[PDB]
Amino acid sequence: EMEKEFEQIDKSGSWAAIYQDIRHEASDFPCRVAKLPKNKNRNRYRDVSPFDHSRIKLHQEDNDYINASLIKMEEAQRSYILTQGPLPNTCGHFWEMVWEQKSRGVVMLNRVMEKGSLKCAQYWPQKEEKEMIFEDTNLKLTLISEDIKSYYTVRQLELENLTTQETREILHFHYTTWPDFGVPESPASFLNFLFKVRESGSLSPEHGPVVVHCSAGIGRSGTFCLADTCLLLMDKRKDPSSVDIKKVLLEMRKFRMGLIQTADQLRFSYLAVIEGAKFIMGD
Ligand SMILES: O=C(O)C(=O)CC(=O)c1cccc(N(Cc2ccccc2)Cc2ccccc2)c1
Repeated sequence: EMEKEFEQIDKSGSWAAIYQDIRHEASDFPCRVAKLPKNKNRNRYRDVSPFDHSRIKLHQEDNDYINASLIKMEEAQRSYILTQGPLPNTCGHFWEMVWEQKSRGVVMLNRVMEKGSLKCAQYWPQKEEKEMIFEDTNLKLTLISEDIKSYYTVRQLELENLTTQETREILHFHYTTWPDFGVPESPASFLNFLFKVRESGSLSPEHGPVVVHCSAGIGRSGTFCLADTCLLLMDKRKDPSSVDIKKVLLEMRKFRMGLIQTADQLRFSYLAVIEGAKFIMGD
């Protein structure tokens, strides 16, 4: 099993070597729209841009920009929208995308503040008595219920389109225990988190693409999607041992850059898949 390859690389400390080879092999496409002047204040980092060909477009005649990408995995029959953590003035855009893409869940893999810095705006209401209104995009957001477990929190939210007045239930899966530095020592919690997300139906076909984000929506985000797809693939392929992470990862990077930003992240990704493989597809 890929577990062997894992141990091989480990026994060679060749992770940075493997990871670098991928960074080199990765796809590179234009981001002309993201780089436009008007969309300047709509981006978080200078080096985290969505390719033009796979960027999600807002349905507003004004400016249709938002730093988010549609990662479509054909064989796995899965889709994910990776985006950057919302900025003070892109929260309305964020939720508009959620609404227009008919998403069911939003996955947050970061904490509002990490290392004494803000990593994104408080884009969802913390108290049910105090809803949130995004005047620019005319959407109302209401906290229905929160469930704080030891490693993550899950929230039910009501999103209403003030224009039409239709209402939708959005699940917010927030992974709150990812460490400030490095990656988890054990993939255990991360996997239960993934499974809870699946169990909700947010990744399922009868719904729009789940919306995933982190700090740049590429570091931990990529890991979340890479692990999901790989497991799903070992789940349907006649030959599970034929699922190649390195291969799946590059397919994914054809839709958004920066998935897996470090070698430890990669190693960790391998771990997650391997362990998850056992727990799911038997040993
Ligand atoms: O948790 C994760 O995995 C992340 O994904 C974390 C992250 O939010 C994220 C994203 C983009 C960039 C960065 N910098 C910050 C910087 C950039 C430009 C100028 C000054 C500072 C690091 C850097 C990386 C690669 C090349 C060059 C720099 C962090």
